[PDB]
Amino acid sequence: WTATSGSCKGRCFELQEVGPPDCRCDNLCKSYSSCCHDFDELCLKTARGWECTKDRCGEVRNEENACHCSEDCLSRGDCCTNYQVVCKGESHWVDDDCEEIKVPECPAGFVRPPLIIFSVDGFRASYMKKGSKVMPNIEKLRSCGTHAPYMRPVYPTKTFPNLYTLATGLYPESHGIVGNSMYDPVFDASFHLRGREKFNHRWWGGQPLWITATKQGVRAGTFFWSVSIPHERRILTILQWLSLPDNERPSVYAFYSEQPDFSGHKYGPFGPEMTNPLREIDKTVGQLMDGLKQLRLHRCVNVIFVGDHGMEDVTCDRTEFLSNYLTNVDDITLVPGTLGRIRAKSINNSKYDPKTIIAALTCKKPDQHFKPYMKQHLPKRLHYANNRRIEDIHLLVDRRWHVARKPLDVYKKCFFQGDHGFDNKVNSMQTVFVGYGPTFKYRTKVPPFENIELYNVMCDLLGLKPAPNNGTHGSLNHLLRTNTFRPTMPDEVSRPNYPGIMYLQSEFDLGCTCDDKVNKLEELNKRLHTKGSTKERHLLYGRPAVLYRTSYDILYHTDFESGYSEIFLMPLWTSYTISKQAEVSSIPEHLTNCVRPDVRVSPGFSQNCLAYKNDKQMSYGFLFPPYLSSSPEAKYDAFLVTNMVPMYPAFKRVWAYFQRVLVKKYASERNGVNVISGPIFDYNYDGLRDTEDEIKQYVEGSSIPVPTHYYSIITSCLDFTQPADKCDGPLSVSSFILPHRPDNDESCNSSEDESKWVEELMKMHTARVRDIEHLTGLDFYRKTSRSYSEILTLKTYLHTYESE
Ligand SMILES: *[C@@H]1O[C@H](CO)[C@@H](O[C@@H]2O[C@H](CO)[C@@H](O[C@@H]3O[C@H](CO[C@H]4O[C@H](CO)[C@@H](O)[C@H](O[C@H]5O[C@H](CO)[C@@H](O)[C@H](O)[C@@H]5O[C@H]5O[C@H](CO)[C@@H](O)[C@H](O)[C@@H]5O)[C@@H]4O)[C@@H](O)[C@H](O[C@H]4O[C@H](CO)[C@@H](O)[C@H](O)[C@@H]4O[C@H]4O[C@H](CO)[C@@H](O)[C@H](O)[C@@H]4O)[C@@H]3O)[C@H](O)[C@H]2NC(C)=O)[C@H](O)[C@H]1NC(C)=O
Ligand SMILES: O=C(c1cnc(N[C@@H]2Cc3ccc(Cl)cc3C2)nc1)N1CCC12COC2
Ligand SMILES: [Ca+2]
Ligand SMILES: [Ca+2]
Ligand SMILES: [Cl-]
Ligand SMILES: [K+]
Ligand code: NA
Ligand SMILES: [Zn+2]
Repeated sequence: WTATSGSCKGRCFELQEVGPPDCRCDNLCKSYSSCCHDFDELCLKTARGWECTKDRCGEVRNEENACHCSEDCLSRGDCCTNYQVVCKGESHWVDDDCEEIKVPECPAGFVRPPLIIFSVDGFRASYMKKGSKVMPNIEKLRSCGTHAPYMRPVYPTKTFPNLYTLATGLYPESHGIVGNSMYDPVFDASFHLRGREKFNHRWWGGQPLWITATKQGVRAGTFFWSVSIPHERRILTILQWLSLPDNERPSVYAFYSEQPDFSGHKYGPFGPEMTNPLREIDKTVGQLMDGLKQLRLHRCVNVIFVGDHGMEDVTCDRTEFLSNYLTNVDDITLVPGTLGRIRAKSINNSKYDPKTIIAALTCKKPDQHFKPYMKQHLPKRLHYANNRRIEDIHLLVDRRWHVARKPLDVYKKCFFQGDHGFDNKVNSMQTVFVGYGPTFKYRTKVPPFENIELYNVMCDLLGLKPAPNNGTHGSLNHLLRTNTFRPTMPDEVSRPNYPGIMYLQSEFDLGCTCDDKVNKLEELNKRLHTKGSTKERHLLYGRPAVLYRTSYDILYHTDFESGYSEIFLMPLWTSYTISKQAEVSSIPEHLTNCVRPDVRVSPGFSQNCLAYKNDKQMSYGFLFPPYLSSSPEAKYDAFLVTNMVPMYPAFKRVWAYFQRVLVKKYASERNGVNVISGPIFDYNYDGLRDTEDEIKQYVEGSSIPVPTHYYSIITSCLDFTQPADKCDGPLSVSSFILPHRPDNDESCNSSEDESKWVEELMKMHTARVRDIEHLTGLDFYRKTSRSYSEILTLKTYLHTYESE
């Protein structure tokens, strides 16, 4: 119940929302059908449009008008945005030369530069170049300010997940807005684009920027705008709030535009009809900048121009139907479109079986345009699993396609030509970032970055301490002239042991065998290798720090160094450098099944071969590859029981190709590489390192835990004329987190030679170093000659394998 008989007089676009049944006058009241009776008359004035004209200059103030051209308008803060241009001979902001903003130039009584976020729905990254001729205001922001070529959204690349990620710095799985449509089984309630339930606060987790600001004494404008409020009025409202007295004026504001998304869905991303929406958005930016200029705020405010996601060509005819794969199609509920989520229609149906659904959807048609996954098997870079609102069964849909349950769903709902929602590495889903203002750099291009990072930066721009989030604070310091955040490296929690030779061969009863029963020059030489004489070649960036309490040993060898966990009975990490000149060799016949006890490590803290023999499903591989040994004598080190890890035979096909072929290929292409490899255990799919008591699978009959994933971090010199091991400058990295699966069902062409499918798998499971850090509790690149913020940027880099 709204008692809509109250009034909005003196209350138009009030910042504090009032409680029912009192009627509302805020920028969202329309959306709740809760505005006072006189809201439209008083607060949504339209009379005479949005622009001054020569004939209105110096007019008598008529309070009916949308905006004002009277002499008093500037001090009242309600001039049309083009007032000084039409009536005082000033230039539009866009026509002025760019001039560096070295310091904020603010009116008296401003405590900090305000921040205005100008958010545009569906603004694909390539619009900045492709629409540059029709967007002169945006192009001035872009060229004069700080810009990225693109900004990566989160998955799913839908509106609400991305807007809320912008607000919180959180992955969708953590903030809880995991799609534009959702069912929460704990609440037994649904969230939809239309309707009321989405306004309930229990959907929205973490702490959005407006709440962070308010809690720390920084006033905020309301970020959400009812659809019917025209853009011109949103801009005039922001400019009016900026004219409030010091103790009432917000420091942070957001504008939102439903364009170009709205048109993009109708016409496709580059439909000829798209030119006008882009023009109109530019015009709106121009109104804001002219408005700020009139108020003497154009060299005071920091402006961010940002999108939520891009837009792809998608038509009705590119729909896959689940009714073409499943006989039982009426026993499931599908969330459809550019992703798929499946659950049982009825929780009372005991016959429903996700395994049988997954198998009926796996590699069934030759050009099949979706791939099913249990959510825990999705690429870890998506961070899309740890929420009860994410259904166990997920369909990753190819770009340009839709999935639906039955054909009747698609013609009883062609209309549309654009959509979005796909994997966040897809080029067409990328969006924009420009920062302009005293706190941003001048005429500076920055590399692409993820939208999860922006919350920290917005907090930096406002002098706020961010709530805990998934950004890496400091990784965007290179965007900023000042207000940088200067983090310290986390402290190492566990120091390593450095064991020497402590065990005789006959103390080991591991069931292992090796044909290895085979000189003072080379006896001293190998002792020095065991004490760490080559460690500077193979450990280029320092040893990784262990950020949790555990017991581990550093093990040195000729060709590799490892941090060996006494708790998990395997390395946490193995580090080695392969030069451009390195040779690949085979595993000699006499060593095929060789596993050797490590006399530095107790039998009790070692794996054993008999467990692998007994376990009919599980085999083993090596972290440092025997294929890349520096010499026949050094190769023996690769067969130590301390370099062994559990591997399903299906995974060994992947791993062996990586080790035998791809490492050398990368060393050839990049002028040497340093590789750090290791296991990951994430049985609860939260993206974080499991403790021992979370492990769900062991090698049969043993205490040897089975990894859920294997990582590798492959680092070289960004200047590829310098070898990886003698690099003076910035680094280059690529990483992966491969799922450790007992089949290759994920790869539809896996019956073919590994040269036709392994690399494609590895690209799909590309990762950030930071993702590996979360998953392992390790901190990498501790000892470089580079600035810590630069290393933070490096750790957030994702190699996407998309063309330009
Ligand atoms: C991305 O960044 C984020 C933010 O930093 C990281 O997420 C954090 O991860 C922490 C570790 O998992 C997690 O810490 C737990 O918090 C529990 C208290 O949580 C409430 O309060 C906070 C603070 O205000 C609030 O933010 C939380 O919000 C979550 O839940 C509400 C629903 O209630 C949602 O609206 C909201 O969206 C958010 O959901 C997300 O997180 C929860 C988990 O908290 C998930 O379940 C959801 O799916 C979704 O992802 C909460 O309202 C606290 O109780 C936990 O403490 C237990 O564990 C410790 C281990 O040390 C143990 O010692 C304690 O005894 C305790 O265990 C007891 O409870 C267990 C569970 O019932 C029980 O099994 C035991 O037997 C024990 O009795 C824990 O500290 C933190 O909450 C989240 N924060 C957020 C915002 O998500 C995230 O990890 C980053 N991701 C990556 C990949 O790096
Ligand atoms: O209703 C809105 C809408 C959306 N977003 C906003 N505002 C944005 C929120 C937000 C979050 C973070 C940042 Cl940094 C900026 C902004 C501005 N306003 C309205 N949409 C979206 C689809 C519908 C529902 O009906 C149409
Ligand atoms: Ca959107
Ligand atoms: Ca975990
Ligand atoms: Cl969705
Ligand atoms: K076996
Ligand atoms: Na296969
Ligand atoms: Zn859309």
